Amino acid sequence: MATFVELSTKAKMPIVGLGTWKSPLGKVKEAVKVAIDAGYRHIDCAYVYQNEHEVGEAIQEKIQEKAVKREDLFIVSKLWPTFFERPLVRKAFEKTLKDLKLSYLDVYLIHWPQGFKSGDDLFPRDDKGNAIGGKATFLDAWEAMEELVDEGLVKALGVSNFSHFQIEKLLNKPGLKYKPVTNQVECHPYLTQEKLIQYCHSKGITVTAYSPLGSPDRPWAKPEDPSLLEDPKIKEIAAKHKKTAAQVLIRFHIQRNVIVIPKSVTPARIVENIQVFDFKLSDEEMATILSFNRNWRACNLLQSSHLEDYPFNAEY
Ligand SMILES: NC(=O)c1ccc[n+]([C@@H]2O[C@H](COP(=O)([O-])OP(=O)(O)OC[C@H]3O[C@@H](n4cnc5c(N)ncnc54)[C@H](OP(=O)(O)O)[C@@H]3O)[C@@H](O)[C@H]2O)c1
Ligand SMILES: O=C(O)COc1cc(Cl)ccc1C(=O)NCc1c(Br)cc(Br)cc1Br
Repeated sequence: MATFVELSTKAKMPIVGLGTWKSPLGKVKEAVKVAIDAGYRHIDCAYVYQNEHEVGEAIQEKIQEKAVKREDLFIVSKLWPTFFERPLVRKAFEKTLKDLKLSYLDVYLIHWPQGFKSGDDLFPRDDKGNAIGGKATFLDAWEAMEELVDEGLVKALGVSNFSHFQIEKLLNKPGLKYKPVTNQVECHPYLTQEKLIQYCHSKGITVTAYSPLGSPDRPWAKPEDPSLLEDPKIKEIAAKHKKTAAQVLIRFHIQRNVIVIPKSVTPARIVENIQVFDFKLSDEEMATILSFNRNWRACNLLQSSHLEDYPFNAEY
């Protein structure tokens, strides 16, 4: 259905994927089912979403009934930063893999570069809500994750919310076995990530755009916050193609060869979001969209700036 972006490992990563963050239990199973029916093959998951067990349900159902084969699915999950200590990496992964009911993952990502206090309290924080650091680093984590690849439990590794400084630190680590195949970051016309995408691509690293629609149901949304889907200039380009603004926002990444993972649990929208291979944004339209950059982050759950490898301070 979707076209593909070739990874450094020669694996083919479907350029549109289904997001699952905040997809509720009792909706996410049906969401995944609808998505596979609509041609989605790439599903973006995480330990921290606490819904992997229902995603696994849906995947197994579709495989059994022959709607799809495992080899054609592309499943991604993520290691949460309270599990950067070596033995916890394995255990967190195992729970993810067991929840998803799979024999391997296509990509396993470091979810966030900063280590938090180790353990099963996922959001350790002080009274004021600032995150509590842990000693284990993302390099400690990467070491344990490389084993998973050695064992064939994960086909490739990647990173998420890394600046070019953290990737350089990864790439320059002596004794590295495996390199990251993607860096999953917020990306949309208000945060176009030009310098980061350029850097990543120069190093044979793809980019995966999260929150492409500006994540409109984030509860921390203040009414003065910019709304991509309601943006007049975005809607103007959509109208020109008789498409929706969401479709334009998704197609934007495709034309930059950037993988994109819109989240939805609404069947019509899930279908809508992958109907993006029958129109093309013009060079001028792409240029206009690129000019919307505000360096605005929707997903800045911060209060971790005080810890060492904070990614959002750097220029890119
Ligand atoms: N690695 C990371 O740190 C990180 C951070 C954030 C997100 N992510 C990943 O990226 C995915 C996508 O980002 P996101 O979930 O933050 O937000 P998003 O995909 O930008 O937007 C999701 C919201 O948009 C709505 N929506 C979806 N399609 C729509 C359409 N065609 N028209 C109007 N509204 C539509 C959804 O509503 P309904 O669901 O009610 O249909 C939902 O409220 C996540 O699910 C997650 O897998 C990763
Ligand atoms: O990754 C996501 O989909 C959204 O983020 C989260 C979702 C859950 Cl259910 C729990 C935690 C997070 C989260 O904070 N993830 C990463 C993160 C981001 Br995005 C931004 C900042 Br600032 C810090 C962190 Br940690």
